[PDB]
Amino acid sequence: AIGYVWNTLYGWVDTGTGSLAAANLTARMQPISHHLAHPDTKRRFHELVCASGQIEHLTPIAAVAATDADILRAHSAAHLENMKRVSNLPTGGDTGDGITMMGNGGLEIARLSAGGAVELTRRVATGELSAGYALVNPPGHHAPHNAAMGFCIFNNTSVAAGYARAVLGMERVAILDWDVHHGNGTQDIWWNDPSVLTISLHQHLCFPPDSGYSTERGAGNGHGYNINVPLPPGSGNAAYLHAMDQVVLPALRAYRPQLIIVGSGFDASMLDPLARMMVTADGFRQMARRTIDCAADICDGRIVFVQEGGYSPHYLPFCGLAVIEELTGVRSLPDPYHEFLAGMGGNTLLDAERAAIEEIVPLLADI
Ligand SMILES: O=C(CCCCCCC(=O)Nc1ccccc1)NO
Ligand SMILES: [K+]
Ligand SMILES: [K+]
Ligand SMILES: [Zn+2]
Repeated sequence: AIGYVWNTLYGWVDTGTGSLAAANLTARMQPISHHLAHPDTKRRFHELVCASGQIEHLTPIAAVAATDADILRAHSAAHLENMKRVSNLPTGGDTGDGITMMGNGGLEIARLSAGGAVELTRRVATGELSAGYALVNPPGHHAPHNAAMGFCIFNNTSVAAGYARAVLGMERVAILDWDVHHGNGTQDIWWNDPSVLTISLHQHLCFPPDSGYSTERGAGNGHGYNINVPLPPGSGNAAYLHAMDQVVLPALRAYRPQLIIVGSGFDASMLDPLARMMVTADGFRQMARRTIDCAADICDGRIVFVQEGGYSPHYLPFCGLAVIEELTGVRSLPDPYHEFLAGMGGNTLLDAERAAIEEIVPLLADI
């Protein structure tokens, strides 16, 4: 029984009229209809879930607004307070990094995004659902304990993990983040804490800058329970699956989480503007399959996917659909870009990709 979260307001996130930063006359950055992070990309994934008939194989789960209590399990009081402040401003405004915006009352959507993750998590853990996908927006993984950052207001997976820890009494939770950018926020939150294993695969130094080196391993009792797997630009299916087989899956098995939460971004895709990676819908399909099978093995199948980044409105929907299909076990639509993208490469493990991955294998010892 597979749960699925979509809220209409996920598609109503106001990304303004700029490209990344706001439009800017002095810099001559012309206004544009669709900001890189415009909600249409994720809405098209939702609509494809419905139009493809996958929705008939899913159990719709209503998002519930994350409470202050919920948020403070992952975030500082100062941060919550600050988000309330910014959300209450007449126009809303900058959440702190000059780029991540929230409109007036935008906290509502932020709360629904984190709360979608929490609700799906709650229902998978009760045993009502076997697994699910929370197609939330805004994303979460850059938001650290005490800030918003990189389109992220709250760290959705960390709020969910926190809930699983405090409310559901789970001793260990794993967050596996395959969004192409470093999950610095998640890393920060659980830095000193061995009870949440935080793994990030990412294009090395893609975003944030100066972040996501494999030397970043946690501290105190949490040392050895943060694993960064920085990969070179041009990495594709072969590199991603090698990282899964050599680091990710071994790591999950060593750690023995009671729940696996996947920060599922699709910005590693072949056609994404915001990274240089070569993962195809079939690549994501194999990644999802391995992780679900792993959960079946080690934590009674308890696996919760939570949407992170991805910026191709054309291609993201098919990458997302492939993951949904691995959840439902109904595989009823081709990737219509498959042959076009297959010819481009990425499906051979290059020596430099193998070496980047090899660099992390020794860290498994400390789990
Ligand atoms: O998919 C994503 C988004 C990655 C890119 C976000 C960039 C936001 C940004 O431009 N931040 C910034 C850059 C320079 C100075 C200050 C803020 N998250 O994983
Ligand atoms: K940790
Ligand atoms: K990542
Ligand atoms: Zn990303």
